[PDB]
Amino acid sequence: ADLEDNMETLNDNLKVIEKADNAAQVKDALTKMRAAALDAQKATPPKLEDKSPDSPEMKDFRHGFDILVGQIDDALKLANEGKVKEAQAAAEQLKTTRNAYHQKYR
Ligand code: HEM
Repeated sequence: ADLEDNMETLNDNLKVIEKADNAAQVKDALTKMRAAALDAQKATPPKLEDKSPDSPEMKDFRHGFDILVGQIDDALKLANEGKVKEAQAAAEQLKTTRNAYHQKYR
């Protein structure tokens, strides 16, 4: 999928997690976010199109998805342990990462 479509998928699932009633809904949503983040990681964002693919900026852009995947893994862990509300609260941290990386590259 392209970068924009993967961003919509992340947004779609963040909202599902916020309104979720059970662990399956939260687990499934985090699972789809993780796959979209990994798909997005291979893209070149518009703002960095004139930089080399291996530049410090492109490496930082890719690192933003490694942070996001780590945060999703932490929330997935809690949801799998039946700590649903804790997983939903943990998922809010993804917004900090979104905000910091959007600030830089969106
Ligand atoms: C849960 C985390 C995130 C959410 C919910 C999110 C959501 C979005 C949304 C809704 C858009 C608008 C475009 C569209 O999808 O139609 C967007 C754009 C974008 N996001 Fe994210 N994002 C997240 C994390 C990140 C991270 C971590 C990065 C960088 C590592 C990033 C980089 C970008 C870029 C570069 C654009 C602009 C793409 C373009 O103009 O084609 N996003 N994001």
